[PDB]
Amino acid sequence: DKATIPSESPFAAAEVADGAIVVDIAKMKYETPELHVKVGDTVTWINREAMPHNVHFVAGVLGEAALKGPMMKKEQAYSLTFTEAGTYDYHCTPHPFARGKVVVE
Ligand SMILES: [Cu+2]
Repeated sequence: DKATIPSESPFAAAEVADGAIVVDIAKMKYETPELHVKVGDTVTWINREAMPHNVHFVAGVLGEAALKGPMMKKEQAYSLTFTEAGTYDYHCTPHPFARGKVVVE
């Protein structure tokens, strides 16, 4: 895979690592729809609203299978550690109008 998953479960926003690279989700959108990170960086999404959201990378993007993240409730977080340079598009499973990408460089 081109990502590893610290926690299969969402976790609390206060449990996000110090100095984490955070993408907030609010207004049914990713607030940073294009994020550039380095190989080895961990990205953390944090849902800032009540409606549940996830991140979903279709098959072939981060690995052979789709990486369908867990649904995050308000003030829950989810992290992925990116291990290979490339451009990785994602969307929210129930809300596929909401799209983003991580560019790993
Ligand atoms: Cu959503």
